[PDB]
Amino acid sequence: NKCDVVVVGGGISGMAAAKLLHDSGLNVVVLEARDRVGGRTYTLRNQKVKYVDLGGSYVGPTQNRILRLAKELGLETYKVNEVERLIHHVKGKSYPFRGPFPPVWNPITYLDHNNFWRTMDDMGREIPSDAPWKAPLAEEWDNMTMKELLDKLCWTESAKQLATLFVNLCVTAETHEVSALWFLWYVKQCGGTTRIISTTNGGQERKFVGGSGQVSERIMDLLGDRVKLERPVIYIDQTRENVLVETLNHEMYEAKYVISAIPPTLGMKIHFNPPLPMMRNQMITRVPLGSVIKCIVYYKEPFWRKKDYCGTMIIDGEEAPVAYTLDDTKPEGNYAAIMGFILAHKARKLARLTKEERLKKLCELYAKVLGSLEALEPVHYEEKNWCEEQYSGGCYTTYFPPGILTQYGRVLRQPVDRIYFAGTETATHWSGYMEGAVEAGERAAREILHAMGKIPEDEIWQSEPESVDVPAQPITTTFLERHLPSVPGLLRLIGLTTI
Amino acid sequence: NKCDVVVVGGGISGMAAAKLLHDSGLNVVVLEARDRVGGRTYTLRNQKVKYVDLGGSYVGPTQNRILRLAKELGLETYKVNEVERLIHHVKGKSYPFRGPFPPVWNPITYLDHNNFWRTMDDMGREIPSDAPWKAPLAEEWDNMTMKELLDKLCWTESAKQLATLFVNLCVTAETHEVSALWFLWYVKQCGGTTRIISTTNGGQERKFVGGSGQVSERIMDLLGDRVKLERPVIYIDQTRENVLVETLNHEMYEAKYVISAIPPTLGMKIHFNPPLPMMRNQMITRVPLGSVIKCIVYYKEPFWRKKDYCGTMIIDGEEAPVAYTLDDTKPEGNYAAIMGFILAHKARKLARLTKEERLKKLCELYAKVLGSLEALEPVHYEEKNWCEEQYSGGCYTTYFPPGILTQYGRVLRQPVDRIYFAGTETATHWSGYMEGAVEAGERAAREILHAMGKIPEDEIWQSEPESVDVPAQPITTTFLERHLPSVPGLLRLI
Ligand SMILES: *[C]C1=C([C])[C]=C2C(=[C]1)N([C][C]([O])[C]([O])[C]([O])[C]OP([O])(=O)OP([O])(=O)O[C][C]1O[C](N3[C]=NC4=C3N=[C]N=C4[N])[C]([O])[C]1[O])C1=NC(=O)[N]C(=O)C1=N2/[C]=[C]/[C][N][C]1[C][C]C2=C1[C]=[C][C]=[C]2
Ligand SMILES: *[C]C1=C([C])[C]=C2C(=[C]1)N([C][C]([O])[C]([O])[C]([O])[C]OP([O])(=O)OP([O])(=O)O[C][C]1O[C](N3[C]=NC4=C3N=[C]N=C4[N])[C]([O])[C]1[O])C1=NC(=O)[N]C(=O)C1=N2/[C]=[C]/[C][N][C]1[C][C]C2=C1[C]=[C][C]=[C]2
Ligand SMILES: CCCCCCCCCCCC[N+](C)(C)CCCS(=O)(=O)O
Ligand SMILES: c1ccc2oc(-c3ncc[nH]3)cc2c1
Ligand SMILES: c1ccc2oc(-c3ncc[nH]3)cc2c1
Repeated sequence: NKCDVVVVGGGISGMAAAKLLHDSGLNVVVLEARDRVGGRTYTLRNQKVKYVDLGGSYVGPTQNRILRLAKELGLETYKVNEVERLIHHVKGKSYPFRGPFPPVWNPITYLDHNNFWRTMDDMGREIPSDAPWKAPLAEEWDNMTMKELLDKLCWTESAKQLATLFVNLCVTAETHEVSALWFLWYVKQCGGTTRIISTTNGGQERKFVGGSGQVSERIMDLLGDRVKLERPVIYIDQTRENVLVETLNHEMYEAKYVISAIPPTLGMKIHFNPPLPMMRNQMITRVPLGSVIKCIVYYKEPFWRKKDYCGTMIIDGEEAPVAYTLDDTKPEGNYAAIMGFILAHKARKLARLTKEERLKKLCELYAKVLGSLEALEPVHYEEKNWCEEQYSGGCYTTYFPPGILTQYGRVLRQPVDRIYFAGTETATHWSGYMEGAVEAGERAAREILHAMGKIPEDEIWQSEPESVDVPAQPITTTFLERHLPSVPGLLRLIGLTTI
Repeated sequence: NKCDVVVVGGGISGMAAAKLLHDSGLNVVVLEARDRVGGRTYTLRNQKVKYVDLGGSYVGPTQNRILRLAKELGLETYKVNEVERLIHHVKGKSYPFRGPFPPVWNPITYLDHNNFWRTMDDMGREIPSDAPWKAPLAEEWDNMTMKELLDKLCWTESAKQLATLFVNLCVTAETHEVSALWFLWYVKQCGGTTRIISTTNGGQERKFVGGSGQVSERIMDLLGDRVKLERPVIYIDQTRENVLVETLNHEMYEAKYVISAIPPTLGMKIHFNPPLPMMRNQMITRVPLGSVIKCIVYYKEPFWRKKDYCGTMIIDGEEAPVAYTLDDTKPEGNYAAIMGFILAHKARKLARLTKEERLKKLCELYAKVLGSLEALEPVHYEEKNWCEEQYSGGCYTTYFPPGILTQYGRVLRQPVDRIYFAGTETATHWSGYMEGAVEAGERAAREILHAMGKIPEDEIWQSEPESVDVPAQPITTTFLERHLPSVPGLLRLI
């Protein structure tokens, strides 16, 4: 089977690459391991739920590429519910609030909290989005975990605990598992702490009507039979004039170039000839994905709205199986549902239970957090544990442990002869997200267009017009937020005065 | 085609497993990815070196299983040269010394150094060899890197620089890359700090005459055509009556049981049907191997001996490519040579250079440390960079980043239906060494004999009698080693 480009992987990244290549007149083939396209996006359809996203789902302002792609495919978005109050549940009690952060009243504690978020963003501006290893203190920040950085920065337990929950929620890993340099890069390349955490004006603002899985499905429709399902790639041979790509079900494909659009560590599932160079060879053993179970509990009505709760809950505590939820009710107001994430070590701990026992524990938690016995009367339940996926490795994305990003980072998207690398991990804006997948898939496709002499070099990286449907408000601070001292800053001032 | 047990991997561990099963009367096939056996051991032969070990090489007292296996195969050991003085090279100067640790003269520094070694051994006494996630402080120690532990414990830069070299040399990874729990288990399961670092009476005491690659080659000689080279395994299907194992060159093997005798992460190279359970599926993406180039510079004579140096050098500082060396001269006094390890980030850094550029750097360093122009005149050079090996992933062994050993560690040896797990990573004594490979391969082999009803449960794990050729002497401490206070302890008395 002969073509111009073989794309390995039919998730969003590979489908976007294939689409770009196909629209340019090339012959592409997509080799997908599963019986479906979409990868870490998956939309379940049945009569009880109508449709529901079990993997990637949320899109928001500044994610202009996935928005343009989805629009061009005939899809619409709608807004996640944030009309009523959010809830911060901490030490067994719920405190309703509005805004990006639960209010903090103790003035010392307020100083510590304000300095925490501020400093994450301050450190982040030192870090180039396209080369995090070029930060001036890249080595010092990469040689520490997030846990060590939090221990040094937070002068109250309250700030340390909120921060810990933010890390677990952002990257589905524990603070002691991840590099400080990598996590700080990861937040900055999504636009910063406010953009990444928020619903209104942030990452979680919207969902696609009908599910995100339609993105990959509609591209598959346009490509017709160029997409080969149940073709896991086992072997890539670059020793001859054309590249040979072999599949597990005994098929051979021959091409000029290959795009690898799979998570970096799943490159281990492929035997290479000749062997990868040393740096990539080791890099793909060093970059695990996080751990998460996405759970959706359905109810007769969205009862929390009547208590003036929008359904967003930040839930702190070792005993809480779920640390964050959002209202997952359909835009029409039916199929009332709460979506929650079970994160990092709790995904591993609670996977031992049955589905019915996990549903029990979530309802009892929601009943307590919402102060509502109706939470004990679910009508349906769907869930997916991504830790068990042979062809994903986890979700949402790949994290870097201490020391890895500075030593091996520069190789993530470095071509290996005629293999180019897409996949959301190799993006520079919303890496980890469906937005990053589109950016990486189209950039890798244009690297190949450039190698064939079809476009000039300055067209490999291409900026994206802002969505007219999902405008981005800028992220602003107040004068007090900018200039209030940190806790040790204030202690320093007290020392000074006392002389 | 059809057999009783397929062994995936022909390193020491897979070979030891296959030999045990074959000696029991079972039909075994070994499927090996490479065009050779040995894996992380590799013995090169040519007229210039005669033979040289480019991977695993050293054996010593308490490693009784690899000693017994080798002896049975007709191999012999000889002693690594440690007659003359060792060298510590620090801030551009050489300090010769005798005994296990370089002397320290500043009294505060002496207290700090003594406390560091003693504390590593005290912590390890609380970590079970067969279950390190059961240490009373497993989570606390697992959630910190060795770098954090060293920042807490070491009150002097001198103790911290030496501890840092110790970690790099021991596990070919940076102190900030590795779990404190995991590292402290690793040293304790080799018999502690003195046992692991010593030449005389420790893990570097001896080498095999003719090279360690002969262990695997000689088992392959026994097994004949049961061993298949250039058979990378790609697919294992357990959904039927018999297990089906497929290779890259399109052959199909069928067995009642499988032994996986490869580094855990190389498990990623195989597609599984049904999918692996969740905890193993993620575990095998979380366990990289270290980074090392092993380099051997040959000379006309072992000239360091005329200066009363043994050729063992401990070399501190960023600028030194090699932090540790041993005399690699043959027992006969000929093929004079110095072996050095380029460790961790330096392996990655110096890999960009050419072979000749690395040779020149090593020779200029050894000239400075040994104080001899003769080091500038090498007659030959051999080296191997293990980071580049598709079917090893690095060397010496698999390290655990912070958080991983407690969450996933119990999954390493757990059977997956009819697949049993060997490989030095699953051993409980000298895991990470050739000794651990033998332990783990023989244990996995006997779990299958037990699954078949051939032996009882209490025969899965078997003790090994002590080698008469390489007996162990006790590790001792002095009264002052045991009771001198630490730096904060001396301070508390003030
Ligand atoms: C899983 C998940 C979840 C659960 C969730 C989420 C997610 C996920 N996300 C992420 C996404 O999804 C991603 O990024 C994407 O999807 C990616 O794409 P790509 O790159 O394409 O990749 P994939 O998909 O994986 O694909 C691949 C393919 O390939 C294949 N393979 C493999 N291997 C192989 C193959 N083939 C052949 N051969 C071989 N060998 C496979 O199968 C596939 O298909 C996200 N995203 C977004 O955007 N959104 C969302 O939502 C999401 N998610 C989450 C979120 C969260 N959020 C939260 C809330 C609150 C907060 C947060 C964060 C932060 C802060 C705050
Ligand atoms: C590399 C190396 C070096 C450089 C060095 C050293 C070493 C290494 N070591 C280690 C040893 O060698 C080990 O442990 C062993 O060998 C292991 O075994 P096993 O377990 O068996 O594994 P391997 O080998 O890898 O095997 C595997 C096999 O398989 C195969 N594959 C894969 N994949 C696959 C396959 N097949 C089929 N299919 C598939 N898919 C491969 O190919 C192979 O073959 C060591 N050891 C000992 O014992 N000794 C020595 O010497 C060694 N080394 C090191 C040492 C050092 N020392 C130092 C000095 C001073 C000091 C130290 C340390 C500490 C302290 C002080
Ligand atoms: C007589 C006066 C003695 C008071 C001296 C106070 C000692 C300070 C210990 C507080 C530790 C606070 N955390 C946040 C844990 C670490 C800060 C890291 S950093 O110090 O800013 O580098
Ligand atoms: C720490 C961890 C999770 C969090 O989610 C929010 C949030 N969600 C919607 C507006 N703010 C804020 C926040 C802070
Ligand atoms: C730190 C790093 C490497 C080291 O090697 C020794 C040594 N080798 C032979 C006897 N002691 C001691 C030592 C301490």
